[PDB]
Amino acid sequence: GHMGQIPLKEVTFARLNDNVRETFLKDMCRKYGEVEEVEILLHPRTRKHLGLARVLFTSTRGAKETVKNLHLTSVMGNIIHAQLDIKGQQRMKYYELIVNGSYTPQTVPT
Repeated sequence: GHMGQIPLKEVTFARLNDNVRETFLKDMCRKYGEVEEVEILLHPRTRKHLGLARVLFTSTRGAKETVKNLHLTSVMGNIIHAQLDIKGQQRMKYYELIVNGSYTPQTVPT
């Protein structure tokens, strides 16, 4: 890939339906790229799904294609947000807004 200052291989998801956990994310992302790692973010005290996830791909092409196919796509009844993210910078902003701010998993501003 040529667009980033570093390779763009990691996707941040937000507003995931709380049934979309590690196995689902792997099952659905592997249709769009080679998946290396999946992580869902949980509330620090309740351990509940924040609707946030990280998916790391083998190539930048897999990450771009996942974003193209899944951004603004409805998956078990919720519209997903999916974008390339460097070092979880946007992911951790969403984490703070839900966990320590007034927002919820389905209302976090992206």
